[PDB]
Amino acid sequence: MKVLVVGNGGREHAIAWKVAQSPLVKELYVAKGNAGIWEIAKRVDISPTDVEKLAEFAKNEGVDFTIVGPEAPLVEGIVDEFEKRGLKIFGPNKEAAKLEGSKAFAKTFMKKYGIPTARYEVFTDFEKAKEYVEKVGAPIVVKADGLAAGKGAVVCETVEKAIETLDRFLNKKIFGKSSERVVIEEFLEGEEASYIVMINGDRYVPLPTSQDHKRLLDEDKGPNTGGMGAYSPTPVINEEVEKRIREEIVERVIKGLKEEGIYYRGFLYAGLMITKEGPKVLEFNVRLGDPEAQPILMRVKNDFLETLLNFYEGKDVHIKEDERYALDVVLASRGYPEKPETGKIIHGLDYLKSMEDVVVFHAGTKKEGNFTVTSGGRVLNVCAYGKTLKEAKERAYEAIRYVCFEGMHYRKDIGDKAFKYLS
Ligand SMILES: Nc1ncnc2c1ncn2[C@@H]1O[C@H](COP(=O)(O)OP(=O)(O)OP(=O)(O)O)[C@@H](O)[C@H]1O
Repeated sequence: MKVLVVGNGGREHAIAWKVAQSPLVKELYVAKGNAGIWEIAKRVDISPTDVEKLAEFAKNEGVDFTIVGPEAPLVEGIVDEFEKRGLKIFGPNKEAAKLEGSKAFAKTFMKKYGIPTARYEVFTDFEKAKEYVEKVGAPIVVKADGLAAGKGAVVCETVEKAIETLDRFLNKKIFGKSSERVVIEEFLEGEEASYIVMINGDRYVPLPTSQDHKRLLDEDKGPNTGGMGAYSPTPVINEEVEKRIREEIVERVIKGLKEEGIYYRGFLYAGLMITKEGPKVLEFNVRLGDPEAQPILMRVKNDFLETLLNFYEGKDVHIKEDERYALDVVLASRGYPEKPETGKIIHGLDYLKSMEDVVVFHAGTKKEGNFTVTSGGRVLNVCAYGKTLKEAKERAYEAIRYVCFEGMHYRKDIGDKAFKYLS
């Protein structure tokens, strides 16, 4: 069968990599993808957000199954475009994608269905929002309503930073309609963690747990980014935390969707903050997280293509998790998360291909002749398996010693928050 993966980053390389292990796929396509994915998939020169054009391609090319990686295409209704042409695609339709597409929608939904989350208030008026934050004081979190390419959610340590943020969002409208409405919520403290499940109507199946590191620099400093590294599983989500997540979050989302009459099929990644009060939703992501997908998929033993195909049509499935830990360190471009420098030659990729228990997922890489060059903010995902987390971390960092590109930056503390939970 023909399978199409939509997206150009590390999450998509992980997806394609897993799909390519299945005896079912005969032709694998990626739109657009990157240098790393092109070693195992045919390049489709269509941007992931050109949803109508992608649907037309899949139809004409006869794609049997499509898996969507990033949020933009989903929020834009790529699934609806595919359904319109009678195509099978894994991901939520435009209405269901609102759980990620609109913070206001998500927060209102969670309040209505009793889902644990940060207390909040919604605003469309700068003066009103300003007066509000001055009254509540800091720390506080200010978020744009719609997608803002990783710049919509800002933690403000001071009231001044909050008003400055509101100014850019509401007065300047830096993100257009996306920033014309904002959500201001309480700053939550605790340990961050990621819980991802696959949902199809009333049924859901959990995927490996994980913990990401959002800040650019070691000891959680510097600006927020799309994610600088993640590992699986994370002890932050023990047996009982997982029980609370499934019952107070996942199952309540399912109940809410049912009451709203909204059909949901696809991945649901809940960005969490595990507080002393219990797990709370920072935000919903209607797709796999990046880089969370990398270590997660590294630990899914079974044929993931078969699993997705069966789950897609309502068949029961059972995820078999690798007993080994999986850790991923992101190598980013100088400038990231602000304008990244690009066009730098990446050396050492061949060395890593021969390293055992090492896996590299490309993110933002392209070709320049026979050379592989940087083309985006996040460039490489240097991953490694390990019987223990310590082993996984050390192997990943050992691998980093052999890869290189000008201006490369990466955190050295990926996974450090987990050790206080282990022995
Ligand atoms: N209520 C909160 N309390 C504490 N930290 C928060 C809160 N909300 C968000 N954060 C921090 O911001 C991060 C989210 O960054 P993220 O970019 O994923 O926001 P987003 O919802 O995806 O919208 P955008 O991508 O445009 O910024 C969280 O992982 C967390 O570290």
